[PDB]
Amino acid sequence: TLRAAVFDLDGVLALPAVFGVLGRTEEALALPRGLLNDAFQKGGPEGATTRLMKGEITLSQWIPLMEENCRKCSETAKVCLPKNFSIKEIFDKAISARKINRPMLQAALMLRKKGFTTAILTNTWLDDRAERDGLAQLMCELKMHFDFLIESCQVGMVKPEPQIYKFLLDTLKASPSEVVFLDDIGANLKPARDLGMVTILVQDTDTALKELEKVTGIQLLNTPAPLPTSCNPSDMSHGYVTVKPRVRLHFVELGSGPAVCLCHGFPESWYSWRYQIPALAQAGYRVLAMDMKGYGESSAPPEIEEYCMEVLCKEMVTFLDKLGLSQAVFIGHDWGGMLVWYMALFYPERVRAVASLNTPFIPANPNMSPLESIKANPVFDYQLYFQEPGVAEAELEQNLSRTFKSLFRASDESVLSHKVCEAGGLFVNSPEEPSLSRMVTEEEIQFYVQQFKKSGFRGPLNWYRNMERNWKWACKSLGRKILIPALMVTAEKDFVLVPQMSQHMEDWIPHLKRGHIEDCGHWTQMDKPTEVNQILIKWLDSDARN
Ligand SMILES: CC1(C)[C@@H](O[C@H]2O[C@H](CO)[C@@H](O)[C@H](O)[C@@H]2O)CC[C@]2(C)[C@H]3C(=O)C=C4[C@H]5C[C@@](C)(CNC(=O)NCC6CCOCC6)CC[C@]5(C)CC[C@@]4(C)[C@]3(C)CC[C@@H]12
Ligand SMILES: [Mg+2]
Repeated sequence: TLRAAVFDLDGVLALPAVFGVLGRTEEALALPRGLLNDAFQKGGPEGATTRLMKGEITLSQWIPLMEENCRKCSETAKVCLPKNFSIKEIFDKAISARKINRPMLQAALMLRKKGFTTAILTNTWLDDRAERDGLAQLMCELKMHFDFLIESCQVGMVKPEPQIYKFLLDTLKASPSEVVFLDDIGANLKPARDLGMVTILVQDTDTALKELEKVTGIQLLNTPAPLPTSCNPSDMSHGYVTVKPRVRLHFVELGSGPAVCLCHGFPESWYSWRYQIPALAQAGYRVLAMDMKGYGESSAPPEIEEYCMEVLCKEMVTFLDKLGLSQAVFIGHDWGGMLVWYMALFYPERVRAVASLNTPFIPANPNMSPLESIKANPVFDYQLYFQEPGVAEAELEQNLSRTFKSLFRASDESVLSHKVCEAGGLFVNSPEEPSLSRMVTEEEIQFYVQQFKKSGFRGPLNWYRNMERNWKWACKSLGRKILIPALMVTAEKDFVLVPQMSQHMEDWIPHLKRGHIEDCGHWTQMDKPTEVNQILIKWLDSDARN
């Protein structure tokens, strides 16, 4: 019968209960028990805290009014107050001490995944403190995981007045019988019970989740760790920068702080960072996920020379210039990783830090040319198959769904065959209708299909068709070293970019930091998104934030 779940903020989704600081303060100050509690609610409906919770006055207006109530309550009890006694100090400490109750949030997220309409209903205030930013970030991180956020000070009503419960029901578009409400204050549950809604008194989280488990018939406690938050493309800010007369770069932007530019590889998208973008922004960074030249909404000129590393790096610099960014952290994967290494070698002043996933830094060989080596090692036969313009394009564009369902697979799910050139292509003995890998949903696959409908594989494959050009350019840097903060991350089950091709990188990057991910294939971002986020946020906070 249940179809919606409503969660209180203080003491339910956030701990410790800021309301509970009043008790701990009395004890720590040797004050009469409940003295600070009575000052908080002195007056009831006609009181200052109700005017605060209703939006009639701001928090900074209310602070001097609570102090007066504290002095009038200490008078009737015949007790003096301390000297440094400061309501602002106490509430500042309490608000910043309050953190998200992760197991409770997980239960709500899980209920939303199974089709529940979730919402937050809380008695809160208009925060105009000098430190209001702290609570703003907390509410932002919580907001995105719920369908509705009902704040008392924004609707002019407070719990337990039954009008706010009637307001929640009209917002939910549900009857009381199909709604469960959780709160840490029993008074706030009676009106709800009176309307007939399922109610849960939240004292300890595990017991409440056990009750919620029973009424919903859905496992919420001890459930597996969920994947990090992903992106909905239509919920993102989309940015467009013309770096050149007929070349425009498209990117997705999220968060504030130092700029972090994410560069995907072949044949991918900004969407390949869907599991990193929210996490990195949440960690205190301004994330710019890019559609690399030739991909998605970025321009895809047909000329091969438009995709040599020198031109791509130049354009990334112009991208920073047009955006007003003097520096950015560059994080790349696969071909994007190759791009960021040479960004650090040719434009160090514009690179705050550089990190690569899977892609090692191998200095060019001034003797042998890349075309000689790709033939001297038949393992790179597919790169020879990619050379002839139009050939690989036809195979990859023939059935886009089949293409990405065949490529985006874990290391235990390989469905592709062998030498590619003299076989006929990449999909010669390959399923025409491959099964769905466990790393991706059918919807995520269809997003890639729709992106690559715009320009096809000409631009992306052109990245492979400047071997000699890039080699001559790279040889100009053979005397340099990378001395800015750098991070290399290797994946064990990556068979195209094996972790041993990175073993000599310290020769050219002495202070290079490393990270390793076990049981991880080539598509690192979606294979092990949780581990990637930890390795990157740890390195950013230690080497990029300064
Ligand atoms: C021969 C094997 C099987 C492999 O051989 C090992 O395979 C097993 C390992 O356990 C053992 O059984 C075996 O004995 C041996 O050890 C070597 C790699 C391999 C030959 C492999 C490859 O190289 C590339 C790709 C893929 C490459 C990507 C993901 C694009 N990314 C890159 O271009 N990145 C390198 C550049 C980035 C940085 O800038 C410069 C370099 C696009 C899709 C696809 C073409 C899709 C097809 C594959 C998976 C491809 C052709 C499939 C075939 C396979
Ligand atoms: Mg509460």
